[PDB]
Amino acid sequence: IKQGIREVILCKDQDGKIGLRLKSIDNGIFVQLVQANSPASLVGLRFGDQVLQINGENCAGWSSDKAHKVLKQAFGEKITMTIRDRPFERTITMHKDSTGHVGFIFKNGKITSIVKDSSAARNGLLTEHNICEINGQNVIGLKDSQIADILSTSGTVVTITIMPAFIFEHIIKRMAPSIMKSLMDHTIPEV
Ligand SMILES: CN(C)S(=O)(=O)N1CCOCC1
Repeated sequence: IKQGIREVILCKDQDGKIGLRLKSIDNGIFVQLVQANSPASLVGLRFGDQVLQINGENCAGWSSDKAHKVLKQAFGEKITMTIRDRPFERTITMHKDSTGHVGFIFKNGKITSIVKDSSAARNGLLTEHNICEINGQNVIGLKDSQIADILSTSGTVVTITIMPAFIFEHIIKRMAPSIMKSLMDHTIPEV
């Protein structure tokens, strides 16, 4: 999680889409969805990113509706955004033991127990936290089985990016569970 603000320059695709849904939280605007193969994914926007400015207008106080309207009404040859990097999230680094375990249990992407004497206990992993990313890959809307698969196939170093469940549950409200599964960019980014 970068400790600062960054500018991204965006470009509506042939269909006038950028591949983004935005959400009002605590009078800010946050990324709810980044669509696979979109302008939003190619510039590196991420779930949980805060949008500070669009085209140098401040977002503070906007409804989700107004942010979506502003995006639509933009002469989008070049859209600038000022982004604060996933402010509600933290990254934890853990090491599999020789049985291949980092040492927790999750349900619906939510960590529910930490196993004593584990890398997850040693690194202070918390329960009541949703898994946003593993090893730089967005996992939101994957089945629990597919998240366990990704951990299985990871090298011994496992990076997990987590969010307080209450904040997570507030961000994904009014987004159907199959849009998250179908359309949320789960890919490794392109270079
Ligand atoms: C209970 N399931 C959906 S599971 O067996 O597929 N499971 C494996 C262990 O981590 C959590 C997910």
